[PDB]
Amino acid sequence: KSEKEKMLAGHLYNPADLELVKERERARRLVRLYNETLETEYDKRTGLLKELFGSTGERLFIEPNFRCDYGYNIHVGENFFMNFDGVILDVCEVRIGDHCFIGPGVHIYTATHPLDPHERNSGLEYGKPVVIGHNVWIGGRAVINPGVTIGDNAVIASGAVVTKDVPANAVVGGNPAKVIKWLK
Amino acid sequence: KSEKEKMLAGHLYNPADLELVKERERARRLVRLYNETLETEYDKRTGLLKELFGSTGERLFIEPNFRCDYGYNIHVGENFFMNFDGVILDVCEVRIGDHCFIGPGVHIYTATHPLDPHERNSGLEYGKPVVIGHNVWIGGRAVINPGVTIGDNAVIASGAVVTKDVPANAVVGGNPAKVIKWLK
Amino acid sequence: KSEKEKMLAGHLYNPADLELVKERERARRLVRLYNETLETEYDKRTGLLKELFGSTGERLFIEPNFRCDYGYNIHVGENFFMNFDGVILDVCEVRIGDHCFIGPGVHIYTATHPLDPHERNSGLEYGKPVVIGHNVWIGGRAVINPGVTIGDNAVIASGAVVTKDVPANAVVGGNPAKVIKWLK
Repeated sequence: KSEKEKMLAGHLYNPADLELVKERERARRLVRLYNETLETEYDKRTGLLKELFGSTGERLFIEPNFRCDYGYNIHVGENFFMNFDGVILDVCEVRIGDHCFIGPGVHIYTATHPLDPHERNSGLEYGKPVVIGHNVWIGGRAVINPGVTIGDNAVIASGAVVTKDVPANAVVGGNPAKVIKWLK
Repeated sequence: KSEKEKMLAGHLYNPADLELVKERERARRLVRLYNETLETEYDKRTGLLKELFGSTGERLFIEPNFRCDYGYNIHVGENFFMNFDGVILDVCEVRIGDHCFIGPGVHIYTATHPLDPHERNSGLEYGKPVVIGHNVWIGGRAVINPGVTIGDNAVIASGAVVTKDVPANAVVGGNPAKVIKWLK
Repeated sequence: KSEKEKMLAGHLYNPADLELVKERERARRLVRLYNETLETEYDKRTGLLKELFGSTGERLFIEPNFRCDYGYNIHVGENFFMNFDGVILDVCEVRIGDHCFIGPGVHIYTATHPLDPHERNSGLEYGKPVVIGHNVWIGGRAVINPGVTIGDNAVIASGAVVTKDVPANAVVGGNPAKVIKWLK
């Protein structure tokens, strides 16, 4: 299989692969055009995001700066909002539900390395997809790690570092994040 | 009450309100002009901030990038310094005393959402002000949450997530931050 | 002893020193040029980094935006990689070995203030060097504090706030970070 096929499937892959490199340059190009848009260019922003992302709802809004790796692995639901200076390393799929509110400086990662140093120095990496449900609030400066599923109506406290699955209707905070409050 | 009056009073309000939208655009405009200034343009930087913020002392300096929501809700004391890549969501007042040193990547939030998903989905938000005393050091990458007061001479360790009031002369650290020692 | 000599030696120094302000301006100029480079301008980026940093290996790559204080205090080994939106406050030396992987939003600090409220209000600062071994993975959004040394083959979990030395072959995580796993 190609490096891109391995990447998308969650297997070890070489990022220096020519096809993957070109796709990263294309994401970076669209992100650069996005980050240069004036604060009143709403339609132009919407247009750029729908071209960047794999799929969207009717509307979405993101404050510059924004960063991502590929673009096409990000799928967001209706009425998506992400505040200033976010980063989504979408080596694998990032799938987000409807009515997501994401605060500023939020980082969502699918990209990872082997823990063993010889395995890591091979220069092979992989990814684990991230799934975020409907009606999720992600507090500012939270970090969502690869492989994490967040249930519907979950609240992520600001600054929380989420290393495991978050149950639906739960509030999590801390590092590593733990359930603090059950909503019902 | 206008939506702006409800916002400033800590009441639920609609950020889509036309007046608030214009005010947010005007703030992003000034922030855009600021973030584009050269590293040598000290006087232009000062004037931009004194127009952006509600009040200042004689001298202040902020390393780009900087981000805020309204600008006019930010009040800083003498010799204010904020290092690279700060965010202040100033839906309500953010009042900071004299001789503050704020490290890079620091986020201060006054904006918040209802916890209930349906109430949150209404689009209505609210805020709680943040008050920071004199001679405070906020270490790099700290998060200061809505409604928090930080006493005079307090130190916020780098990376601390501050969820509750910080006593004067206390050092706090962790997520959630706790008092780790006392000063002076 | 000039303010620069005291800065480098780890003593109290005044950052407003004219020589230091010039050096800080020079660094920001080079950083501004770097951050404006296109995603396809690999050779331009390499040249700029090799001009900005104190020493490098043959190959290195950093995703904009990047921030630093002086540049010349940063020394990186072979195949250095740093992802989006990193900050390195290099008031004192930051020495990093070969094959380092640094995630996005990583902050490495050498700059610090007196904790004592009287001393800090002098406005004088100091620094403590940071040393990072070979084959280290620093997870995105990690914070590395002044005077910390990280041993060879160590892994810093995403979001970890590192306040003390990390042993070779350890995985650390949390805030303050602690050893969570041993590799060797």
